[PDB]
Amino acid sequence: HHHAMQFDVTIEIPKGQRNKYEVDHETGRVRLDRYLYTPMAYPTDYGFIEDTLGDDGDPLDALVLLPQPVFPGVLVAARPVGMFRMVDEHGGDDKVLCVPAGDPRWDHVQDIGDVPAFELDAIKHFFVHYKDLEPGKFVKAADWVDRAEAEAEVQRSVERFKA
Amino acid sequence: AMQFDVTIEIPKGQRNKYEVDHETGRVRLDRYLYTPMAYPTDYGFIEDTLGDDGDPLDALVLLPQPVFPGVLVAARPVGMFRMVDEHGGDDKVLCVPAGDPRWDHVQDIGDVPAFELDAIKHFFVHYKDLEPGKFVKAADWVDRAEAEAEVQRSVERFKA
Amino acid sequence: HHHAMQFDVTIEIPKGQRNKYEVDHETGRVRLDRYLYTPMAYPTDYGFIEDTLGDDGDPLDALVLLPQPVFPGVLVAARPVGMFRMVDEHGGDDKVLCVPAGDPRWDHVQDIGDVPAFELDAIKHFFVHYKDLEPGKFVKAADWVDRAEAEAEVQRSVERFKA
Amino acid sequence: AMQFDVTIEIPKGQRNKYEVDHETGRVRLDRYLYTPMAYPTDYGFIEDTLGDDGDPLDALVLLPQPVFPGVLVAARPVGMFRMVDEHGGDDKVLCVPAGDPRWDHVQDIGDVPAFELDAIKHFFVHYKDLEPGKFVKAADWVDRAEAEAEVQRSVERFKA
Amino acid sequence: AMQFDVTIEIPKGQRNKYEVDHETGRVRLDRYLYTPMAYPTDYGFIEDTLGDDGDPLDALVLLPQPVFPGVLVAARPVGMFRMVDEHGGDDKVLCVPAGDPRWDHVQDIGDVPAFELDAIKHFFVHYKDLEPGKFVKAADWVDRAEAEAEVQRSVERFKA
Amino acid sequence: AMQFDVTIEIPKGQRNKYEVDHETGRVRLDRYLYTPMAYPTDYGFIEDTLGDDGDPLDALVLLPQPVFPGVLVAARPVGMFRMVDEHGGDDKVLCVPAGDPRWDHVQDIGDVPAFELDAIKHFFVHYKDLEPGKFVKAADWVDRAEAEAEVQRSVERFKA
Ligand SMILES: [Mg+2]
Ligand SMILES: [Mg+2]
Ligand SMILES: [Mg+2]
Ligand SMILES: [Mg+2]
Ligand SMILES: [Mg+2]
Ligand SMILES: [Mg+2]
Ligand SMILES: [Mg+2]
Ligand SMILES: [Mg+2]
Ligand SMILES: [Mg+2]
Ligand SMILES: [Mg+2]
Ligand SMILES: [Mg+2]
Ligand SMILES: [Mg+2]
Repeated sequence: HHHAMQFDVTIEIPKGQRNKYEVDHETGRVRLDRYLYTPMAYPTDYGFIEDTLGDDGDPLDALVLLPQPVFPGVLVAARPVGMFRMVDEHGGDDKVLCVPAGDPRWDHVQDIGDVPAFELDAIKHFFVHYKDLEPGKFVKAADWVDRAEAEAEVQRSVERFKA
Repeated sequence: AMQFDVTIEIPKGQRNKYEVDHETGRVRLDRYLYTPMAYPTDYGFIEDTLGDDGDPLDALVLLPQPVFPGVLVAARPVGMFRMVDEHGGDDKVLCVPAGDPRWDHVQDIGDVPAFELDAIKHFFVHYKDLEPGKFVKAADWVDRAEAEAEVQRSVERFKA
Repeated sequence: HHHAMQFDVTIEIPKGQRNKYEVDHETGRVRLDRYLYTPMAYPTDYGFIEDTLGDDGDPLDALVLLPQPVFPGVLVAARPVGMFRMVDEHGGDDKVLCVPAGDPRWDHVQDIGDVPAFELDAIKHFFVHYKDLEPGKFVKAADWVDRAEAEAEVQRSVERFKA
Repeated sequence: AMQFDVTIEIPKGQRNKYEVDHETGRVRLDRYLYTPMAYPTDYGFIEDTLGDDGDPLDALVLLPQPVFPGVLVAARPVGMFRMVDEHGGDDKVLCVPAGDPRWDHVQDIGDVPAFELDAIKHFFVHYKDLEPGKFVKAADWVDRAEAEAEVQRSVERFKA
Repeated sequence: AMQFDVTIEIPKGQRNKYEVDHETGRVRLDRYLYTPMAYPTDYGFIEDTLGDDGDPLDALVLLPQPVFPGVLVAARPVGMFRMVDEHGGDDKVLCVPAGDPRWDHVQDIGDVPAFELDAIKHFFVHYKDLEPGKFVKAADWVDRAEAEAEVQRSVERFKA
Repeated sequence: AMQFDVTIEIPKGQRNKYEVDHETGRVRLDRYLYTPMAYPTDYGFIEDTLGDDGDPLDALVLLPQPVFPGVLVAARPVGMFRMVDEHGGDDKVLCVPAGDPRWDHVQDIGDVPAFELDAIKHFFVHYKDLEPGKFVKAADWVDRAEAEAEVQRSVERFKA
């Protein structure tokens, strides 16, 4: 209702990285999965929401808008403003778009319409194309949905994690 | 062995698209790329050339570490990326540092790993995807002989 | 009227610098004036507007909001959204706040109210405090004015440059 | 010569205020500083201490090159920054690398240049200026003996 | 083919010598190097090994871009740097990323350019020149088979 | 007191060896160093001088933070590094920022720590170890007076 959703995001990959890092969900170790095969770099800080389980068996992915990147493993208390939905070779994948919680410099961003269109297009473009040069990888759908849909998915993923 | 000076405008890894104004010598930020992409190699142009697109001939230089915008690198050609976009031809000569024995094993286009050539091609095909009216009609790699003939023609057009 | 003001800014100091660089207006050489005496860093990319002369004998100062810093000497075509007015030991100083011209990712910033308040406060704080530990330096006034005042000052400075 | 391990949370030059959660060991971004300031030295806390503010005792470490967040540095105290803010005391122990002969000339607070001590003081006085209700009542530098006694007291409080 | 996890302690280009404390898993600053030198490759150790020096077996990993201290990289051996210094034997296994086809052309020590191997050797021969009581008696490159033998020795010593 | 403008060519920490072409003022990449070493100070030359080697007189500048290639720094001499190599004499003037009270404690060569002077020497003695036909016969530090004498010699040769 009036009480806004928040959660902790663990950042795995800082904005501007071509190294695709992963944080192990059991040990907390950071691993280099791979150097990307395309001349692309992560459009925002990238990671996952703590204590969630998405429909793909992993913690629910998160994209965080920041004034300055963090590094792999760093926690950021964040709030959702939208969600990126896609289908690739492994099926559906959802990524929640967030901003820092309790920071007045982000109060103007409350929903997906508050983010410049070209910035959302840029984020989409990354995920549509970053595996273009990897064999057997493809994208069949990609689109943006609003904060309300994002929050519904976060709540579902909290429930799956508890179960 | 052909050799020429390349002015690097954009270091490898940059999303800021720097451009030298050829009238004045100043470095300008043309744009922050609209796509989440970064230049796959150090990028610039060959000094004292005039290409078919009316500008100096573009050049890509393979390096172990990027330089700064505006830096000259003595280079030699090993191939060329030939593309056609909405405006016509837009050739980019692929080079390595001249006089450096660490690059002697790279003499022609077949000596550059396919993974690297494919990533360079991917960059130029897609980097303007989000700009209206921009698209790429053709994009192919050609050999050193092809590169050298084009450099020679562009040198002559600069002198004329 | 309907045709928006633009100009070229030469950036002297990238955002986040404690090295205070200057671009020579005759030679175009970059000089290190000094390392700042305070633990502060330039809040935005900082420089001056080409072909202007402010009331202090220098080209009119400019602050440029960017997604990523440039380096000293780089030109950026920009448009004004406001102006910072201050008085220090050398008298009045004015600094025009700008965003990149023709970039739709900045269309939402048209005037000084479109910049988050805390971000304007942060910029002010820099100029109020960065010379705190330098002998004989002080600030007696600092405030923000709108795009219309900024444009009037830019126009005056263009006129002074021509004269 | 007193020696202890400092966990660096924030490298010199950072506007991101990282903080170790002492319950879990994780690194958290507490905030991006609201002022245009940057940590004047590598900054963190002394392991196995419990200060008067209920938290581990804060430490500043002078280094020739910053480390990464979470890195341990064996350090020895040369002085202490004593402040009083709206909540009470908030001491910060000033240290140099232990066992490193390049720092042997720094033994007490008088051996650190005034310019550096003044910049550190300026940071802690002003960095929360734009946060409502935050202000600094007192801020002074004290010597190694003062630092050592406070470290010792904080070690004992951690054991109790 | 043999592969293992390498924990990188020191990214390429560093003059800070970081080390993992193998009891805790914490990263520590051992020291800032005394020479104007920087690690020529990402540097670390192979997880779940015990070298004859009593530490986990050292590893050098060739990469297109460096990682952060503490990062795991799945790697495979292509050779080994054998050194004898003041404290006796020292082996460092040279590796490339495992399961990455961009490195398939590197199968043994002869596939790494001599200029890179010479630079790596030069680092380890000279980086402790300005530290007292340090010297190197021998420094030599051996092939993949010898590297794999030492990894297996070190796996067995870890289990014992 | 003597002071002059130094143009910095190479920031501290660089393995790219940049040089200004003194006819044009352009920055050029001479080469990527063949050794795993990095410039220990910001490095350049004194404007409007002519050394006995026929180039502008080299300068090393101590700074709290490095600059960019091409940046001017007003500096004053505190000593000089004298070297004899394959091409004969080579002098490099050691400097600090002029008019900056944070450097007033450095008036002569004895005011710079031996660890820093030794590291600087080590760089110039070893950075060309893996380039053929290079060697150093002598490398020695001299005081401010000798440095100032050489600056004056080089000012006179520029005018002549
Ligand atoms: Mg998936
Ligand atoms: Mg997922
Ligand atoms: Mg072209
Ligand atoms: Mg003024
Ligand atoms: Mg002014
Ligand atoms: Mg405290
Ligand atoms: Mg070992
Ligand atoms: Mg050993
Ligand atoms: Mg030795
Ligand atoms: Mg010379
Ligand atoms: Mg010479
Ligand atoms: Mg030699």
